[PDB]
Amino acid sequence: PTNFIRQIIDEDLASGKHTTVHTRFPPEPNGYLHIGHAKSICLNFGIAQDYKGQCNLRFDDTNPVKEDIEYVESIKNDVEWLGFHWSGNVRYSSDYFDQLHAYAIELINKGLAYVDELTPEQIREYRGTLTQPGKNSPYRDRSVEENLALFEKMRAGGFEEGKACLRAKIDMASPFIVMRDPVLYRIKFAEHHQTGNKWCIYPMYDFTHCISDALEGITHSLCTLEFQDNRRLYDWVLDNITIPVHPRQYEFSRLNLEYTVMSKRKLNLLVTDKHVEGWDDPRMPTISGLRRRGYTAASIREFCKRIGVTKQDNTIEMASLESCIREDLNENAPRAMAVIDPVKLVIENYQGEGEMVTMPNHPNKPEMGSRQVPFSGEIWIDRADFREEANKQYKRLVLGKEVRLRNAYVIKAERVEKDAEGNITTIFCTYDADTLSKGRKVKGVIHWVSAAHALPVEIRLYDRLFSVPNPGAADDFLSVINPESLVIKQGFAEPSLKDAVAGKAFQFEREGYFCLDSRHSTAEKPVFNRTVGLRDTW
RNA sequence: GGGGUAUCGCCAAGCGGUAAGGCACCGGUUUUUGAUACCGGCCGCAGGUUCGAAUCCUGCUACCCCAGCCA
Ligand SMILES: Nc1ncnc2c1ncn2[C@@H]1O[C@H](COP(=O)(O)OP(=O)(O)OP(=O)(O)O)[C@@H](O)[C@H]1O
Repeated sequence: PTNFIRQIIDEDLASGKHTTVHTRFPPEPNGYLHIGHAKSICLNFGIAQDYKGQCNLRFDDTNPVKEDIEYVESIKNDVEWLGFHWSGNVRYSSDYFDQLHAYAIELINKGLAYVDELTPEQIREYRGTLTQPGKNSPYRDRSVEENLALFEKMRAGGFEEGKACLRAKIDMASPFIVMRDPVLYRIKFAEHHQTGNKWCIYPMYDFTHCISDALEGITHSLCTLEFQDNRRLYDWVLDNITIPVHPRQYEFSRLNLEYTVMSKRKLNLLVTDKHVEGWDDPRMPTISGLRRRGYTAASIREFCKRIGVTKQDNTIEMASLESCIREDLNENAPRAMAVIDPVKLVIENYQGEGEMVTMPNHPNKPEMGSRQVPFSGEIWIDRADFREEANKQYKRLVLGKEVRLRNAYVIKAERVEKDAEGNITTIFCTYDADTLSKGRKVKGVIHWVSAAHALPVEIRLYDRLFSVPNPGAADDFLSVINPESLVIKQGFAEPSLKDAVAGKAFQFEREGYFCLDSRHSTAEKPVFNRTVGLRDTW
């Protein structure tokens, strides 16, 4: 695993610039973590463990209004669930409010900061545009003493929101818009989830992030491409205050996934408007959502490893992600029998109430042991596996042909029965009671579940949440939601599944990987989520 | 205006000496899962320097980001 960032780290180590690597994952606690965050997590924690260094978990809680304790809680859960551990205690940018406040005072004393009274609208008007330079505020020249007195007033709550703010004194004609006197502090009479109501002024991201990294001893600050401009302000702040270290920022491209949105705002909308059961709905690209869906922490790490880390914009295909969960589950998920679209089949040549047949826990792995399953003259099978008239390509059950029942006998169709609508209600067939080994020639195998002690199971089949590749680029991404993202079915599963535990995925043979969903499961009717289907192609 | 980016459908090695790999797709073998496994198939443009260019240069073109008291 190598990328431009690890090459930068190797160089620093060799040149002697650094003797140890210290990174951090700094999520703002304003929503749940998604697969995009996981990319950043593998990168940052990944780098630390490979270089025997440290990686911090720092909640960048600089905007109380959009934040909640709920999110800091779930975020820690998901980072841990992914298998990563942070260095020392969980950190919070808010742990540094007193420090940041002191640094703002240092800038003011050096005349590199001033309190501006331009309204929130006028500041945008004075900023200029992408092509036109901005102009200096009429307050820009206040004296140190006055800026000092005015900033203390901001802090003491003497100014209503937006009636004043602290700005850095840089260059209003800079081609970098972020350098046109960026706001350093803004007033918000809002309760903070960590500091309560001690503060009514809060530091902005650009002021907060570089100082927090610095204070924490960060060596390589890793973020996404949209902050490349910000790096100039990141360096300006550290170059102009009294601080011993100067971490360097390196930006890589964000992960984008086809058929889904990765914007926290848009995921929040889906949850707020109830278009998904919640942040962890199985169709969400959130970590908790992939977890419920049946994804393993190891398959997510594998994915992050495969997509690489560069500076090129990208949108990875779902197939790539699904490939990672299949490979994992294919190797470790024990097999089981279930029928999603059940049709009653009756073996007339079968006498008795039933018997017990042996079924391996993994056809390619005997070390996973075997189990006992009931077989009777009345077993459920899937509609799709039976057809009166079928070509040569079809290998399943045909009106007058015979197939091999999984881990059982070789039956043979003989007749059917249609109801009023004309839909088959029951398939009659006979079987060879001497089948359990390879004369003749059979071609085709199908799964089944005896109606004897069948377990009435609800199966949830999920699909892409959105019907277009780049829903985020649509005028209204909500209007492009896939109405079939979730299709609920009522099937039957072998009785052993009665002991399935949420968080353990089985491979329902010839149908895909599934796992119990504790949210909808009950003692009566269990609910299984289909993680992903098997590769299907004749 | 400034910051970035361009290598086979989607990702991505490469850092001037015959262009890795993964995903996808498509063939073939094995298979009592149409699965798995194992084979096989598959340098943005124009010039320039150079014995030699994906790599260095110049000039294009396309795309992404920046005009929050968000991050
Ligand atoms: N899609 C992504 N792919 C890789 N890293 C991401 C992605 N989205 C956010 N990150 C990074 O994860 C860390 C925490 O991000 P943060 O908590 O601020 O979410 P965010 O900025 O709101 O991103 P989003 O807009 O996707 O919600 C930052 O380094 C951020 O750049």
